[PDB]
Amino acid sequence: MEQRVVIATTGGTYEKALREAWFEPFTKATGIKVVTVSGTDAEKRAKVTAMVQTGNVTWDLYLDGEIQAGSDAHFAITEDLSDFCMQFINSTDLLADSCTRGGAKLQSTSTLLAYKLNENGSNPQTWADMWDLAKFPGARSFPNFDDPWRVLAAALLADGVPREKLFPLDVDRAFRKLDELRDSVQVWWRTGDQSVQAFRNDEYRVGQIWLTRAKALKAEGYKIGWSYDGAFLVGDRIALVRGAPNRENALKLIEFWLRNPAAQAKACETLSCTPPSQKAISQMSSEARATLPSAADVENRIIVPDAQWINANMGMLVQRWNSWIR
Repeated sequence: MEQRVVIATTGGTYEKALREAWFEPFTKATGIKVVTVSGTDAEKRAKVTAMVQTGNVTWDLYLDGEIQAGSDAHFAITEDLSDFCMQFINSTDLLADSCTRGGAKLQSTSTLLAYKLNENGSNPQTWADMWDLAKFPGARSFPNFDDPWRVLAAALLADGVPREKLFPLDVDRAFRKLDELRDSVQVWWRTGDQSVQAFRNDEYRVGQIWLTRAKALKAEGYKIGWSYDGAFLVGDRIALVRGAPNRENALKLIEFWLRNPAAQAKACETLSCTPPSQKAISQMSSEARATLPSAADVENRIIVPDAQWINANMGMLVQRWNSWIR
């Protein structure tokens, strides 16, 4: 009779957008207070695990990447949402896999093909064009962070593998394709800042970067474009902590998000992400919509991760990549 919900986020700008669009409206509609806790994704994972081994569960919900939400490790410290998830098949508004075992989709971000606009107007539109140095010359750029699955999947799509037949990834073929391009890759960005600096300095003309960083360059006045063909849409899931103190209230907060396109659209206008609702995508301001994939791009051209495969082949991938990079 003094109801609350405790949710963990990365804090900052992300938390602020969620407070304005999701937490305060919820509290106003229900009377249930939303207590927010900040920390890194690794800190949060470790804090949930420690809480689950002790009986002392302080947190009800936490956000984490969909691939981590995801792993057997995640399922060991979180509740299976599968039963709760069934109630969201009353609508086809929500995009595919919006409610899984590991959690509900909050928002998704794109990793896509971005390019500097050339004078003749001929720009690369597919991953195959990124490999076409004849028609599209210049320096390439790919991320060089520990998991290469998106770099490997871009290579496979460039090599003519259709998106429906993409997973399981042919790792041997993906590396064979990467070798053809590897001499042209002048930028191996580890941070978003590096891919942004490299573009400002004109260190690359064709690259795989985050839509968030491509948007920021266009807003700074740079002659940048991007393509949604074979773009990787990866997001965060809202997970329910194993035996959360306020379990019921935590699920009301989840339902509030999934059933509210206005809440999703407001939060995703602020953060420049793709919400799970098709209504929320179309409901966003014209200016926001202009720099984001449409619902038809998401269902017909975007690549969605196979979390089961990525988690199972994770160790092998990191080993094989670090060795390939030398």
